[PDB]
Amino acid sequence: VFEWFGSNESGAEFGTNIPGVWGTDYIFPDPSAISTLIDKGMNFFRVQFMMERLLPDSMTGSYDEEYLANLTTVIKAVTDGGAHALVDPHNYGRYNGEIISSTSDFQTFWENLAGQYKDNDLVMFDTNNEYHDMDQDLVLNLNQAAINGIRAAGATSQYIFVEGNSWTGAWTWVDVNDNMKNLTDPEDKIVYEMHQYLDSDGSGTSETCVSETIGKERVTEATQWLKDNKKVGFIGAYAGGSNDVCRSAVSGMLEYMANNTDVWKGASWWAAGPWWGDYIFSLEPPDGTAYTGMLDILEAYL
Ligand SMILES: OC[C@H]1O[C@@H](O[C@H]2[C@H](O)[C@@H](O)[C@H](O[C@H]3[C@H](O)[C@@H](O)[C@H](O[C@H]4[C@H](O)[C@@H](O)[C@H](O)O[C@@H]4CO)O[C@@H]3CO)O[C@@H]2CO)[C@H](O)[C@@H](O)[C@@H]1O
Ligand SMILES: *[C@@H]1O[C@H](CO)[C@@H](O)[C@H](O)[C@H]1NC(C)=O
Repeated sequence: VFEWFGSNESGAEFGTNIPGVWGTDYIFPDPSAISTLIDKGMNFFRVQFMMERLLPDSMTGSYDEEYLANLTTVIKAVTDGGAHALVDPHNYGRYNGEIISSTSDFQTFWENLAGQYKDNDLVMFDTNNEYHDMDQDLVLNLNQAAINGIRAAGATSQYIFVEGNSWTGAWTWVDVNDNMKNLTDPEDKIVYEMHQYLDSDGSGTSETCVSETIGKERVTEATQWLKDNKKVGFIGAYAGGSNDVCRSAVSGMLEYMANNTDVWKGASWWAAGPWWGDYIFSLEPPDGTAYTGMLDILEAYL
């Protein structure tokens, strides 16, 4: 049904201590859990990392090469298995607590990072996770700078996932992100990535979904925005509690998207990863709540 369909793999961005230490503060996704999701039919994994850990001096400085290697190990595990890996600096438009306002340093950051993966045609690049509370022109230029840096590295074959303001929410998209339609790419492989949760405030922090139909309701206008501006999109992060109302909401959002695959290239569940424990949305096999409680709904699209 969709071009791409799978899961986020979180953990490398975990914890409050920055840089912090592996095994205590954060961890990398587990290739064998990723293999199990691939065996279920998922062809897409969006792998979270923290910029401050990849780059402990400055945005344009030296890598922590052990952290980079680890990120690369997960990417090779995804791509070796034939799936696309979407590389997600999980940073909210910010670096070291401050809004990234230097388009130039951002462009440089993305040219270096894309340089690491330019030859892996199964890799995809997400410009940044959930920009918010920042100037809308800056968000536009930040995304263009990423595109420009990526292609300047010679990463010319890979799709580039761009995110908007208001936490790239689908439900607020037309209200704030209209200028994002002006992004250009010499290769023409821009995907508009939006997120959508189904609890009352859209924060994705409660199991309760507002209603059976709230998912469809929250992506309708964005769907129409994509059509009217002749772009394609993707739901990079979405979830609902393992309960009957949420199951219908999730089910119904995916069904509506499946009726509009001219614009929706697919979706990724928030989230899998080895340290979610009893997280309400965990899709980590063998016993994540979403893994046992929701996966059947997602398999209709696999
Ligand atoms: O650090 C070691 C310690 O970690 C505990 O695991 C914690 C993590 O420390 C913490 O980083 C992690 O934070 C999650 C948070 O719970 C989610 O609500 C949030 O999900 C957001 C997401 O970040 C947005 O971008 C997305 O789109 O919206 C979602 C939905 O709100 O994601 C962050 C991860 O980025 O939470 C873990 C708690 O479960 C371990 O439990 C502990 O044992 C370890 O010692
Ligand atoms: C990289 O992974 C290894 C485990 O394979 C670990 O010992 C190391 O601490 C990891 N991350 C970093 C930043 O070193």
